[PDB]
Amino acid sequence: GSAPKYIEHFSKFSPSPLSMKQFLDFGSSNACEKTSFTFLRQELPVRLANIMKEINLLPDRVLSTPSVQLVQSWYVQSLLDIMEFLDKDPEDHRTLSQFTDALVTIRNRHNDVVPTMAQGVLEYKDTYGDDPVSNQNIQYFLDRFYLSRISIRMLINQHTLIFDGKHIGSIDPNCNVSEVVKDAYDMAKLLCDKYYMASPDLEIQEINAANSKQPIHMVYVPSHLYHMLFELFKNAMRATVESHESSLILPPIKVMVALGEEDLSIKMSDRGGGVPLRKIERLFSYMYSGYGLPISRLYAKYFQGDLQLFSMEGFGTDAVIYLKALSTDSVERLPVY
Amino acid sequence: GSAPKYIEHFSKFSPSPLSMKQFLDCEKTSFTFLRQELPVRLANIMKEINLLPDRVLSTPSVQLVQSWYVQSLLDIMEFLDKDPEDHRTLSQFTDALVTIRNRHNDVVPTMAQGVLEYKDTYGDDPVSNQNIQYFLDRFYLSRISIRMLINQHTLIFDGKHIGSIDPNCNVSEVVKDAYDMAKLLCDKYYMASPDLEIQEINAANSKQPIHMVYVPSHLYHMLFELFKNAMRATVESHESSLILPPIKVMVALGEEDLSIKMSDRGGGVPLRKIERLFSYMYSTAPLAGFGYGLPISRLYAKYFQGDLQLFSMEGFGTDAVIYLKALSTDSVERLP
Ligand SMILES: COC(=O)c1cc2c(nc1C)[nH]c1c(C3CC3)cccc12
Ligand SMILES: COC(=O)c1cc2c(nc1C)[nH]c1c(C3CC3)cccc12
Ligand SMILES: [Cl-]
Repeated sequence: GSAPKYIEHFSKFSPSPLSMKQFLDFGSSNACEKTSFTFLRQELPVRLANIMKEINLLPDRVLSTPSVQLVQSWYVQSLLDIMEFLDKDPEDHRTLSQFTDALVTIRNRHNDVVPTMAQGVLEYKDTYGDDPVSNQNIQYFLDRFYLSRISIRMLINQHTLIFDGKHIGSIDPNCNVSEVVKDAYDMAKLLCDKYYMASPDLEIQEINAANSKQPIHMVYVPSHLYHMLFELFKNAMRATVESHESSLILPPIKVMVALGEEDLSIKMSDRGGGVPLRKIERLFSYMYSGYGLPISRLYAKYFQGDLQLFSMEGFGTDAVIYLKALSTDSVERLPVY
Repeated sequence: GSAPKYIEHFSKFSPSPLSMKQFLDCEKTSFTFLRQELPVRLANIMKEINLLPDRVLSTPSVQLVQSWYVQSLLDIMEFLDKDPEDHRTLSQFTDALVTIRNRHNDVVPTMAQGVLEYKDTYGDDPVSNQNIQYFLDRFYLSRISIRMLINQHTLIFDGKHIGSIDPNCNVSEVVKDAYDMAKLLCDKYYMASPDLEIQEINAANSKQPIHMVYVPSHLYHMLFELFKNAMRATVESHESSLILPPIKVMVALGEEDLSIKMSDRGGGVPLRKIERLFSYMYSTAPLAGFGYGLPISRLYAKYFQGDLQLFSMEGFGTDAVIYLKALSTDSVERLP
């Protein structure tokens, strides 16, 4: 019952971004469970307190809403839950087992965060209006808040999956990008054929510059790449099918996977009639949008990547996921506090 | 000795952005309009020049350009009380605009010289980069706005084609002109050049030729710069290879937007270096170089509510899209 002092103390501590290589040494063996416990009990309240302090600095008109009070109550409970293990001994295996259950329960509280935050934005539009300045402030915090949420849940999933009894938790060091593209297409195809009476076909063209025709693989979180590519397929298929409804030919959703010296780019092109440039900004705005696209961009940025969209009204749209090719360059992108 | 006084009066007035329709819409009318509007657009940018820090404002290039803008401002003020109905008054006005245009011809290399002076004198810091980028975007855009007025007046009033504006601007014709020019330059230096492929996508009127109302001279400069960088990257990347992949272009006509995508296969670029292609400072150094006329090219696009964007995939190639307003109703001057 001392959360305000806990937030002030740990807000001074800066978050600690981690590279892809560091995640592997932690998950290299089950013997590293103690080192992960001693690190996570310190780092988790730092990331919580930093965003929690940013949450409290919000204006009271936003902070006083029931949606914001609920999420802040979850962060406080999980913060106080993690701080019970600060005084415990890592050499006791029971202390380690209790921490995992705590982390699994911490996630269960924050499962419905994105739908909850979407309610507060809709409440804001109908109570205070949807003006450009309100969008910039809502975009600024939610990107940082969700980027903090992506970073925090990343740390939890690695410990629960590794320390349970080829894939290092949620990270696949031999991640076949084309297979993840095909999997995201297959899920979108299933939804497309149920909603519509057709589905665009898939085309993939890999471009390995240094090793032409060799399969392109990287070190990444495939669950993140699936989330980004899947949200892109749903948009490409919706526009492609609805644009060619009076037409018989259904163009394919062509994809390209280029492996450069630094970038691993993943372009997805449709022919859904495209979008005017005026409305491209609207697709990434939380208030004006239906958050799979901005959240997908955060997954890209989370490891120094990016996700960009460029369209041609009357023809179609192209979307490129930019990922760091090297695991060295793949480092956590956290909100600057 | 009232140059600061003249700047204060007309700087108070905000510039009036004009539409493409207004440009189509007589020398007395343009004479009376420009003698008010020109000193207003000069005063606003000359105001921001003095807002610069002492590091930049004290440079010889800045003070040199100020001498042209000050001298150009004073040239317009003689005609404030003159007679529009006098043909000698109107002719002197038209003659006065040509010298001001020719006076400011060496502004871009002069301003480019000042950036190099700052890079070597104070270093390449992020804060000065954004300020130089923020300032040069507004200064060069003001230069385009002023030249557009001067060219429209001097060319219309000489004593189907409205000066610099082509109401039936076939976009693919301007693309071929810029390509053929860049190809000859590519052939002269590299003794080789990629081939061009053009496609058109008229959504509202299939198979109708894509025409618009635009300034083809501004459109030629943008496409010319893009080909020069696409040809170099395609050539230099395939110097050991035999086949040069072609430079493909598409022209889409939507309900409101007219887009122009250009695509090469010059091995693409990392995402980190895309910023420096549009930066004045990082493109500035002691066919064309990668990112030379590209900052100013993006300004020509935004001058009528357009934009210019680059998207590259390292190991493959690069895409470049020019977004333009299809309708002259939405084509309006973006003024600082
Ligand atoms: C007004 O938004 C739209 O109607 C709209 C939106 C998208 C679209 N096509 C249309 C007509 N393709 C998209 C894509 C594909 C992979 C390249 C991604 C995200 C949104 C869209
Ligand atoms: C260091 O920048 C470069 O070397 C560089 C620059 C460009 C490029 N390819 C490379 C390797 N294509 C370009 C294009 C074409 C139409 C798509 C336009 C402008 C610059 C580039
Ligand atoms: Cl000038």
